[PDB]
Amino acid sequence: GARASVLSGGELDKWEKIRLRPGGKKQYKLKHIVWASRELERFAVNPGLLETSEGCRQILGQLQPSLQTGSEELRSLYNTIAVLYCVHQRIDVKDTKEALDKIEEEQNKSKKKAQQAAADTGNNSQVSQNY
Ligand SMILES: CCCCCCCC(=O)OC[C@H](COP(=O)(O)OCC[N+](C)(C)C)OC(=O)CCCCCCC
Repeated sequence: GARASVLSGGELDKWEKIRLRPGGKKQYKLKHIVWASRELERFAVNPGLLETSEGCRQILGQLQPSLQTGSEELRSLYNTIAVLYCVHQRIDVKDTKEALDKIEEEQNKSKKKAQQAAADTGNNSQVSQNY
């Protein structure tokens, strides 16, 4: 029926190791995986995505633009969803601050690719018309 598997044996060890903040005094715990699970379903997002390398990539997409005007809750999410994500992408980090950059820089490339051809506005061009 319902199969639960967020962090396997290996992901578990690394998880407990990773910290929420760079200059904090506490590491990651299940409390963060569950807390985000109950908060996800609230945003019309099933908690099953937390155990999917693809889901995280999506969940972060909605929080990315939200970070601008997000609250304490919205922030904590991007943090957890960030670490858990890197774990599913065969990525290794020490804290959330680092993992976050890995997710931001990874997307920065997509922008350069989807914003390289549309950057030559200047002299008048040619085009048909019927006026
Ligand atoms: C009882 C109140 C319900 C009001 C109506 C439902 C609102 C809702 O679904 O909010 C989530 C939000 C996008 O929602 P909307 O902005 O209402 O979408 C409008 C357009 N349609 C309906 C076509 C999809 O997108 C987000 O998830 C952004 C918030 C960050 C959370 C990300 C997951 C952690």
